Amino acid sequence: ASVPSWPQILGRLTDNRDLARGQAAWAMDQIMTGNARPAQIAAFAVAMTMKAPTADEVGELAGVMLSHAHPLPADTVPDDAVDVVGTGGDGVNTVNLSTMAAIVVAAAGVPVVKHGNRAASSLSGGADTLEALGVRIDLGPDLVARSLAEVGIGFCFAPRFHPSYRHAAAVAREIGVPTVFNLLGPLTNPARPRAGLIGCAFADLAEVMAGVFAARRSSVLVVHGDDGLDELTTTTTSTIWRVAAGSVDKLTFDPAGFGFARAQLDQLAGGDAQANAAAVRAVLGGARGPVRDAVVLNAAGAIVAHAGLSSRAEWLPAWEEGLRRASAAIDTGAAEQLLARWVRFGRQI
Amino acid sequence: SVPSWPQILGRLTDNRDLARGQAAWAMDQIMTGNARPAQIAAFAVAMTMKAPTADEVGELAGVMLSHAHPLPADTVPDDAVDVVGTGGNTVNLSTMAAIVVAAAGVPVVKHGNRAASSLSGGADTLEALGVRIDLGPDLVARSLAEVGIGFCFAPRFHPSYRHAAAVAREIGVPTVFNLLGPLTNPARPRAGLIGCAFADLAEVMAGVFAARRSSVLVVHGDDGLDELTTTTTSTIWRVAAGSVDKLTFDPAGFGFARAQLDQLAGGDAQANAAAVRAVLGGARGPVRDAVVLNAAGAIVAHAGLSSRAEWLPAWEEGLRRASAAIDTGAAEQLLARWVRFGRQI
Repeated sequence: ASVPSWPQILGRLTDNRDLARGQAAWAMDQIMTGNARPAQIAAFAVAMTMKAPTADEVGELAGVMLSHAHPLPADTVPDDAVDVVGTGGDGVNTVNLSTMAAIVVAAAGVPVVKHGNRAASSLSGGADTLEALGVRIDLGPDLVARSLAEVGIGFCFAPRFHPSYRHAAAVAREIGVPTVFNLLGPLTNPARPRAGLIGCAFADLAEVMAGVFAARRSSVLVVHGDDGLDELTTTTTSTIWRVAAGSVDKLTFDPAGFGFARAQLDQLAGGDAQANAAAVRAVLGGARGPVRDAVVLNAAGAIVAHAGLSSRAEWLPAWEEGLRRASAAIDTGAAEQLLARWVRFGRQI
Repeated sequence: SVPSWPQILGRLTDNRDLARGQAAWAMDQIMTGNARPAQIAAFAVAMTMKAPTADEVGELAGVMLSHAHPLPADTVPDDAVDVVGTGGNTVNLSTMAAIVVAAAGVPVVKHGNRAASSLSGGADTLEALGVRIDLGPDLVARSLAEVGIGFCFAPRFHPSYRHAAAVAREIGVPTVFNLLGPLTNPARPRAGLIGCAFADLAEVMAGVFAARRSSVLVVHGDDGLDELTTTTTSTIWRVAAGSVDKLTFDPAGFGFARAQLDQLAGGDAQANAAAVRAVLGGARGPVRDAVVLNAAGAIVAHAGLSSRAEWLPAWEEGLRRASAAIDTGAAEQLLARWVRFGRQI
């Protein structure tokens, strides 16, 4: 078990056994060093999924991946930097909402460092919508570092930071269905921010994700809409896994308690890049309604997660602080301004 | 029934049985070169981990057989048998038992490949005995008429499965594809002794056979051999009249002494050939026992085609015929005729 091989690992997996410590790691390190055949890649990716990954296993996959990633330059990522992202819906996305909450959070003064890919890739999306807004998404360590210090936000394009993952990515594309690899995006942010709002379509995988962040002592809300959204929803309650101090705390959450009127799922989903970018422009310019509401809400969440790093402040007041700051970042036009600053940045860069 | 790979792989990774026809579509894509290696691999693995149904594996085998080169019309006797394991190898045992069964006058048509393939092995041992393994449909048919035995070389009869085969080799562990060898014999014999190393899947295998109205014994040694063992009991799934009957078989019931697993499994293709020669030549020992035993079973499966159909007396007949086929020199001589046949074609 501690002297690993592909047949040993896949066989343990096809036998529906949890992997021994280090096996997932060695599996990933092979795939990352060019020493795995496409069939071994696919077979590992698929079996890992069906067996039901563990926090340990996923943790090992994400760690190995980070060990090969390009870092950001030393001391350029603030210690309180946050991520805002969903691992993607069934065939759906909410990158409209997560893009808008990313921007709202940054404008409120919290450093946001994102990580993603263009659509229909196992590393999370978001790249295309940002490109449709005019954001230069493909920047090296140094300029992402500069973007984050100059604008208050940066985006780590996965192709650029995880080149050694190309083989896994191409295989993820051909399999053309979500695997355990689809979990990796929020756990493989190269800037390694210690906090975030992390949205997930699947409750079981969400709790495995909560577990991975807990081992890292991150302050994160892993959020699943009980309507299935990979975000805090306003159509109904959400489940939150509150990661903090190295433990997970599963909560039911309801935005009505904060004055959010109920909405209908299909008002929220989002669409392709151009569609998302029009709604970003619309909402950041003051368009009221349920999309805005969900953005303010998920931006609050990220802000609460931020609160959890250097504080053990109360749940309810941290949320009230979250909603006010997020609301004000939109209504003052600071979020709209931040996007135009973000767009100018790429063109001066 | 308007299928696609994301639809099939998503349903599989959801732990769901496929809808009727999806496995066939997936296999048919795999066989006509239209599947990506990653898709082949994912299908094969997902299918395994979900637990394949008899319908599913039936559809896979059905599709393979619809793409295969057939033997010429009227060249495979109605009662021809297969003698084969899915592989663990007992190629030593299946080979000898094959030759024994043929010598006793039951027509044998085998199907295999060289070592480690997902479609069964066995062709290395035969090459080593001087048997010509790479014969087209017409010469296999004639071997079967003249010699009493034929061997269908997988590459030769399932050329479109080369994409699946290679992916099988690459992922390097058993999957549902490891069942297909015994179910895709191009000569389509209706009876046989079918060894399966994986106890879970043996039953699924039996189901496929039954759906096709075969008379087979799917056998799994309770020590893990994909033949009837003599080290302990075996599980037999007895296929007949379209139904499956699960029994435990004990060789002690027929006076077979207990062996030890090291004494029984095979080895090198040269090593297997040497043992083939010793056993057909009269060597007594655990290997001979296991051979007699596996031929008997094939002859029992044969009996079972035409519904005389009584278990014990079928087995004492089977056992007499096997032992006599070795003891009279008929098995030794049959192989020599097989070797001579290839030399003169």
